[PDB]
Amino acid sequence: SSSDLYNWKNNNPSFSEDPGKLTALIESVLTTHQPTWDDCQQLLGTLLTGEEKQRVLLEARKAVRGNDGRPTQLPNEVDAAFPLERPDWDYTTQRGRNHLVLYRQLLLAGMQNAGRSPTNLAKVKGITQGPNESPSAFLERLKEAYRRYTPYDPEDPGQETNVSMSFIWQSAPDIGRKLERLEDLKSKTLGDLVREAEKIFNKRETPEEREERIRRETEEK
Amino acid sequence: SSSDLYNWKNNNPSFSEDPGKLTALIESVLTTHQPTWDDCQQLLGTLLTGEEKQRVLLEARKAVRGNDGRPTQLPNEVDAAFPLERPDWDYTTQRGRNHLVLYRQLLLAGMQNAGRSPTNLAKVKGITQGPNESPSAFLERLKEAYRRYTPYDPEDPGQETNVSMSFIWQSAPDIGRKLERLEDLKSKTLGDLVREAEKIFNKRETPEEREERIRRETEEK
Amino acid sequence: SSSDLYNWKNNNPSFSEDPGKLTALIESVLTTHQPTWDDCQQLLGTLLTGEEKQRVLLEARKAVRGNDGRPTQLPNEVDAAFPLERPDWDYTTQRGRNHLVLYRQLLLAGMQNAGRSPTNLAKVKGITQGPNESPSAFLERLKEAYRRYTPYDPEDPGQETNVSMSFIWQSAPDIGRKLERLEDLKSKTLGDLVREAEKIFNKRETPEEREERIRRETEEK
Amino acid sequence: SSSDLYNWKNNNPSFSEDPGKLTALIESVLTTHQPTWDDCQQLLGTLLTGEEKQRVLLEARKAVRGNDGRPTQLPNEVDAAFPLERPDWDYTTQRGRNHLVLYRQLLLAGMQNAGRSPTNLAKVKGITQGPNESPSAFLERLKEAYRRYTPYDPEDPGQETNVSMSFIWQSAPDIGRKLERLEDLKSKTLGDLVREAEKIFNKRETPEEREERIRRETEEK
Repeated sequence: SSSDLYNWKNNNPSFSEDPGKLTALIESVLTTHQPTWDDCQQLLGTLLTGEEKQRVLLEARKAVRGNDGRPTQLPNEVDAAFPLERPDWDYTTQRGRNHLVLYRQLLLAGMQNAGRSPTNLAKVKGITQGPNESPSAFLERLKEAYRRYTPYDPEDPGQETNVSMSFIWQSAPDIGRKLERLEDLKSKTLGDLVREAEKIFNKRETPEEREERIRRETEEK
Repeated sequence: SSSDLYNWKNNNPSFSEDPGKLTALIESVLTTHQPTWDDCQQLLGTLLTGEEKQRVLLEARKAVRGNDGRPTQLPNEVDAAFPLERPDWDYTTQRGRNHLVLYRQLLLAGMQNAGRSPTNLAKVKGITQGPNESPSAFLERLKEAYRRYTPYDPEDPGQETNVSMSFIWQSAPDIGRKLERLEDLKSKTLGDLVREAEKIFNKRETPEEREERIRRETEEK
Repeated sequence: SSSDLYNWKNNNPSFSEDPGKLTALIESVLTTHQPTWDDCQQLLGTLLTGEEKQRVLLEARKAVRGNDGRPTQLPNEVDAAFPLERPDWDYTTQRGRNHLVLYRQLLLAGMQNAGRSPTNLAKVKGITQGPNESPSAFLERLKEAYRRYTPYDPEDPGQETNVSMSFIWQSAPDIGRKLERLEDLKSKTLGDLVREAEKIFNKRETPEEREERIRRETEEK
Repeated sequence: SSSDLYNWKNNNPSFSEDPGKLTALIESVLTTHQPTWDDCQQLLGTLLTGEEKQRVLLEARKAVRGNDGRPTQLPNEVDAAFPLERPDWDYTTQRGRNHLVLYRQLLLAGMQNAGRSPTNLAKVKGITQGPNESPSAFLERLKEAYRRYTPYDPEDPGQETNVSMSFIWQSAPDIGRKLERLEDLKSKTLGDLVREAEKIFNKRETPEEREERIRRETEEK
């Protein structure tokens, strides 16, 4: 029904604004509505701009795997899995159904990867600890940026040193300089670094603490 | 009607954003619409992402109880209560109806527990008293975090020392240091601690009080 | 129509968030739609959570009155007025209609009282005059909290000393200390107290007034 | 057989003395003997005193859940699940059998909760470290009291600060005073606290150590 298509469009941000929204909606519809190849063209054509759809389609074709489970750029294999022109898939046949299943899976992959927005290498670098922001709150914002703007899971054990380095570099300057000077820095987990940053953050100075220090200095000399 | 399903989706945050919203909507629908097992698959499939649904389904299976009222991980019992594949339940039979009742109850449990978001042990620690925030207002925010992000009821008598310790640790530093030094601290109720914190909060200094203190010091010397 | 029920739900906050919203909607519907007992179960079941509905139902049963106009906890009387299980009320009979009228009235009472949220004894105490807030503006916020979070009408003559005491206690500290010291304090109306607080609020000091005082002090010595 | 009933009674402590004993025996019998409602009355009537049985029965009725999986105090629902008077349950019917299953489950719940003995808030506070008792041995006794006399599992992550506070408060006075003074106390796990207490416990003084200190003081002056 065109009312469904337009409602989906109108109740969500554009793909470019926030890819997660439409991707999740389309992932759901791909299941509940079991769209054919033509139906998928209407979905994409209605919910995405020309430039977004193109990104998604190339990303979907890049997600095709050969029978050895590895990527393939062989035209015939790519075309057979994710055709750009109407295929002869017959939904009354197991053959047709299997192609439809795969097509939908690849379409989803395409959207997920096109959303990735080319490892937002700048959005992650732009997460800097605020002057009042606790180290744990800053770390959560930094992890959120990794999730949204990179393909790397900040909770993976293999990403720990990577997240740790961003955490040290992008902490407030006093904190970052002290974390950098920690003894056996290589041995510090992300949790260790947060605890060390908290010691600096919590055992610092405050306007009341500055008034107390000024009073103690005036009592001294 | 697909219009109902999509309306429910579009008028609520995602499950991940705020699990309470969709959980309450689904709890209601489970009653008013008396869904079958297939209907429940459409509900879940339409309102949740693939990753959310999975969490919910495993949480629902973890909520199954044996005839002795205790948890069970026995495949046959788990499968019989909360099947992952279409069951042969016939709604025209008391047997079918009872399974449907239980299934819906477990589905709800699954959502409630999946929402729990693994005892947000960080969200509770992140509630810190603001510099202008009264102790009672801070305590209410702290209790709200316990409710939303842990399975513990902050109003339970058995949670009092737990909430008390968070209250002391996460109060503004001047207040927390004084609460920690209270005589017979073990004997203080949560209400006592709030009253003691209020004494510090209210009998402190203000910019007008600082101007008065500076005037009194200038009158002194 | 399920569209009406779901529209009512989706266009309002939850009962817990703001009880007034749904209570007013349901009060209206109880009149325009003249619901039967089953209809009321759908209303409640759809618009309230399990925990909210329970609160409302117990509150409704607590609102039942005997023939002497007084509360009654006599099971038969409570059950007859507000049955928890489907009653045999026949809307084609004056008997059935009268029970329906009473049921709807009690349902409304239940919601009104369940909303009361147990005399939010903390929300009223949490209304504190802001540093720039006029005494009359503060008093209006304090009265709003009485209305929303207690069963007491702050405009009732019998509540005047009660509101007066909250007004004095929760005024800005300089104001509250002076109001407390007023001669013949017992004789002061709420209006008197507001006028006395205004004298303190308006005849105080300002940054321009502080600059003028500093200039006068520098001219003095 | 009355011999079984009296043997069970005579080979166990009373419910009041140690609820776990009879509860475990009855849980077993409820399974192996598949008792009817009347059989359960004989079990309870024979193994419990009048006052114990009453506690158990009210606790069992308090454990009844509605179809939404939540507690219910609706007379008809409570009565239907756990009747105080002989029900018409026919064990030759699936309907009768299901009620029997539920009844037995609720009976067990009732006993488990009646045993709880109202969160023995005093038994837990009464666990104090002995003068020769190691911190780990004391902690195990403290956890045992939580298990026996509260509904809280001392091994739950959400109970850690609660157990930690009891551990600090009820440690031997020298130990408790030092644990209270630990830097970053909020950051200490239960395991950390035990290790810190062990440092105090093991690096203290002994009668031989006192003789050595007296000899060193006599050598000094």
